[PDB]
Amino acid sequence: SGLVPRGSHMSTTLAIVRLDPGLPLPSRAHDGDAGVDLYSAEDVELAPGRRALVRTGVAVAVPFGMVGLVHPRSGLATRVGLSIVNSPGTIDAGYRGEIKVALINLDPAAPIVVHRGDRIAQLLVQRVELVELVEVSSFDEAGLASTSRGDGG
Amino acid sequence: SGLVPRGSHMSTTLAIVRLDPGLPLPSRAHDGDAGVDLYSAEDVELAPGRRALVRTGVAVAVPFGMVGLVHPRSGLATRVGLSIVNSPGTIDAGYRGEIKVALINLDPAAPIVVHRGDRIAQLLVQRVELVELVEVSSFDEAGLASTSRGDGG
Amino acid sequence: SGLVPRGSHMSTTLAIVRLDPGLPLPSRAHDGDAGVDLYSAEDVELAPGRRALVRTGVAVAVPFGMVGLVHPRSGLATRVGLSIVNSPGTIDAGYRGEIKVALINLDPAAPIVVHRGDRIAQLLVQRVELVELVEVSSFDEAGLASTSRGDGG
Ligand SMILES: O=c1ccn([C@H]2C[C@H](O)[C@@H](COP(=O)(O)NP(=O)(O)OP(=O)(O)O)O2)c(=O)[nH]1
Ligand SMILES: O=c1ccn([C@H]2C[C@H](O)[C@@H](COP(=O)(O)NP(=O)(O)OP(=O)(O)O)O2)c(=O)[nH]1
Ligand SMILES: O=c1ccn([C@H]2C[C@H](O)[C@@H](COP(=O)(O)NP(=O)(O)OP(=O)(O)O)O2)c(=O)[nH]1
Ligand SMILES: [Mg+2]
Ligand SMILES: [Mg+2]
Ligand SMILES: [Mg+2]
Repeated sequence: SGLVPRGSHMSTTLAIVRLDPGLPLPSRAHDGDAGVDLYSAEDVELAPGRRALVRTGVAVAVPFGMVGLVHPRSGLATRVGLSIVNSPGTIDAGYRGEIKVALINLDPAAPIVVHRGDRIAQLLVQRVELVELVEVSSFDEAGLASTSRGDGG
Repeated sequence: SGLVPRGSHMSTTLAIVRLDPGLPLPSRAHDGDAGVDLYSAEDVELAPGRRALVRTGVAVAVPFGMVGLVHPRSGLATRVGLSIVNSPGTIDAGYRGEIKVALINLDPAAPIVVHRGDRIAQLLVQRVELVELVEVSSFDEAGLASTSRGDGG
Repeated sequence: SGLVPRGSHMSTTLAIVRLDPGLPLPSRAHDGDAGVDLYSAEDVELAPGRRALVRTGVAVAVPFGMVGLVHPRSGLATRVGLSIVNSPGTIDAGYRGEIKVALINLDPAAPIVVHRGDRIAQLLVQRVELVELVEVSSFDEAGLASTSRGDGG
């Protein structure tokens, strides 16, 4: 329906330009899914170990105070070793260019064929803290020293 | 204590089924830690460059409006080159199956042995924006054109 | 200005120690950007397939209820195959040590040279749900069974 539901009265609008209108709008595969699936605008073959920067045919306007995040899909990751070099890719609120996906073939022997119209990644949108750094001479200064860890990870 | 603290009165409940009750419940290694560590239910050896889909023995119910995120652990990543092909793995609110982790050995020469009961990943839970896409013919239309970047990244 | 703006009255402070004060404070490359870029404190050469744990010269105090996330930069990922083994790296609220970045060269043939003072990663800060796990015998118990997916992903 065109009626915005009760709880979800503050659902976030994402403006999108289909730079390649031959591709469907990105969509959630199932209700409640965190991401919308991005399509490839191109046919690409990746030999083992090779990477490509693949156009998705879309540009978005992530709201200020938020971030878009490009995540790999789990099925292709396991079945053929498809990954994303810079995962999770960070799409900034001021970016108005085309979203591109840095696919890489992490299989040792079998090439990966991507066809135009395949779903090759997923886009999440989340709030981000735009932090103000405060340089301190030590954490005790800031009142932040004794912790559950310390300088240990 | 069983008393929910002052500030943290709205702590998020995560329902979990131990499909493999021989494994401990996932836990935070230290107070304030972002994730709970996931266990492997199986023994697995990964030769250099090989990947596996590893059962964790748990199923969860991420709340609607949230997402579960499967992240690698830093120590194994550096010491032996252990990574996750689809990192960060995206666990959707409607998913009720077993959480699986797509481990991969990014070392060139040394095999990685995973034992049942090892902590092989960490699970974070975060809010996500379930966005409504609005297709526009250009960002100016939406009142969103002139930015700190432009189509540049 | 020193005046905190209207909307952004609740901007998050991140205390930071420059363990290596010869490096600039991390900064956002453009307004609205989700992350601040982390510098390398060292010169490092990565042969194809090799990884290193690289010091960034900073320690931070992520607030309780938040997480720091270390993400790769897209340009180096595509141009030279630079990635991060444990991406996204998880920086916990109680951590007070130096932030380190697990760089890896995913190119098959060309070495990557990192110079002291190069920007080698980006740090985001986000809220995280510090969840309370509730073990249930099945999701129906919790009132959470019938979904848009089921045990299917
Ligand atoms: O990219 C990273 C990730 C982690 N770290 C630090 C901060 C984090 O709080 C700490 C622990 O991270 P992990 O939980 O990913 N590592 P692991 O589980 O191996 O070790 P620990 O026992 O300390 O949790 O390591 C970094 O410096 N860089
Ligand atoms: O997966 C991605 C990541 C980034 N991008 C675009 C959007 C983002 O806002 C822009 C910059 O991303 P990075 O900061 O990760 N890249 P880098 O730091 O190399 O370049 P810049 O100088 O533009 O920040 O690149 C994509 O199209 N796909
Ligand atoms: O690391 C992960 C990622 C996903 N999953 C499960 C939960 C998630 O909700 C489900 C689907 O994840 P993806 O969307 O990344 N996979 P894909 O798009 O290939 O399949 P689907 O058609 O089910 O969306 O797979 C895991 O068990 N581990
Ligand atoms: Mg999917
Ligand atoms: Mg840990
Ligand atoms: Mg950048």
